[PDB]
Amino acid sequence: TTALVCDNGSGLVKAGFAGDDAPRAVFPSIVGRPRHQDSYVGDEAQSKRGILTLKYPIEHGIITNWDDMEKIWHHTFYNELRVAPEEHPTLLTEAPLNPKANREKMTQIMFETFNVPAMYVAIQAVLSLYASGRTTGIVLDSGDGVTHNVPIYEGYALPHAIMRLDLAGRDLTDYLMKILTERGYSFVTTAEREIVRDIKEKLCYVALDFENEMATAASSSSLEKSYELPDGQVITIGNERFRCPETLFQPSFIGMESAGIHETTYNSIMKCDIDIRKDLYANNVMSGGTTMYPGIADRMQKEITALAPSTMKIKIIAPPERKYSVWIGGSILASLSTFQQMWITKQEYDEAGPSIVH
Ligand SMILES: CCN(C=O)/C=C/[C@@H](C)[C@@H](OC)[C@@H](C)[C@@H](CC[C@H](C)[C@H](C[C@H](OC(=O)CCCN)C(C)C)OC)OC(=O)[C@H]1CCCO1
Ligand SMILES: Nc1ncnc2c1ncn2[C@@H]1O[C@H](COP(=O)(O)OP(=O)(O)OP(=O)(O)O)[C@@H](O)[C@H]1O
Ligand SMILES: C/C1=C/C(=O)O[C@@H]2C[C@@H](CC[C@H](C)/C=C\CC1)O[C@@](O)([C@@H]1CSC(=O)N1)C2
Ligand SMILES: [Ca+2]
Repeated sequence: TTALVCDNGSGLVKAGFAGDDAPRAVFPSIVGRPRHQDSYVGDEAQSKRGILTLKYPIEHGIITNWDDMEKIWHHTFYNELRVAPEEHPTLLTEAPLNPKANREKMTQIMFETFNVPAMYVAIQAVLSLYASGRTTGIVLDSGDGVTHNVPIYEGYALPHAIMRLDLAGRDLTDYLMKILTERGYSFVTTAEREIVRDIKEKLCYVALDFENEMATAASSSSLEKSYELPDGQVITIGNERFRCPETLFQPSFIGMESAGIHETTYNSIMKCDIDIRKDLYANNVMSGGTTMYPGIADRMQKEITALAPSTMKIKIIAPPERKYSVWIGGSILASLSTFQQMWITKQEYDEAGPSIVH
């Protein structure tokens, strides 16, 4: 009777059991194959990253390689959670604006390949909102491969008001790699990309005011931090710390014509019924690894406040567990009494087929 919750991200799989407070398994969403003259999945491929070429079956939150996605799900059930999938209801997650045909293929594979007894697919951002104890709010979900603004009213996303930025954590890593390369370091390989990811996570932050932070870094060493590389060389960064994530608010830093995440948040709220905007402004929930930066919630507060009506009460909620918010929300929902009627059963699939999932 124990359901499974699998939150499949562009970069990381978060998997576990409904009712747990954290995912049992968190591993890279990769399939690795030998570079030269048979497959490795997840942590397997990370170990052998040196000798493998890596594929990510999910791009910008959307499954694009179904052969390798099947390998991921098989690995999730059999090697990480160590379950027989035919014995467990399985809650899967999907990105906002996931194409309807993709949801159908997810459904077909769960029932026909893994013979699950029941399953469901929920939108990631909605689950994050639930995990914060809300059914109304606007979620900023930013992961490794995509960022979305998702306004939600009384339990349900408002699809017409969703906004999408094809920029998230991996882009920020790649930008810092570029900055550090121009300063004379060599960050090229897959393992080297991972070093820069770690630098980013450990030392980058979002400035409250970019211009004043730049002025400070130009006139003082007070913002410098150092990082010891694996070969023992020490790197010092100052304004690189906040120029990297500034890209979220200024996508032009990496050549992108898109609006920044503050403008997409505002534009999302402005797409919603005027009568519910007060509730959205007061319930901005941040979700995903790329919202983890120190300063990001305060900066969002400042930027939304500048855009919004004078008298508007604005609140940014940044849960400490938000690297895993989506998963936690799925764990709560899949263990909820009210949800047990909502599972798609094998018996319903066999009669209606994949279309059943809408
Ligand atoms: C998923 C498909 N969907 C859209 O895509 C819509 C699915 C509808 C059919 C409902 O699914 C039955 C949704 C809307 C569910 C979500 C409820 C979430 C999980 C959470 C439940 C509380 O848990 C916390 O608050 C955790 C706090 C952690 N600190 C309860 C346990 C105390 O409430 C936010 O709503 C409800 O059941 C009622 C109940 C209270 C308001 O609505
Ligand atoms: N403390 C941190 N500061 C900044 N970034 C972080 C931190 N921790 C994790 N990240 C970043 O978050 C990303 C992974 O987050 P998450 O698991 O939410 O994404 P995902 O679900 O795999 O991707 P997506 O939601 O885009 O499909 C990575 O880019 C990682 O570098
Ligand atoms: C620790 C960890 C973080 C992460 O988010 O990992 C995911 C998954 C990973 C896959 C290859 C990597 C070598 C394997 C495991 C790292 C998993 O790619 C990422 O690191 C990529 C590359 S750099 C970056 O910022 N995103 C993100
Ligand atoms: Ca995600």
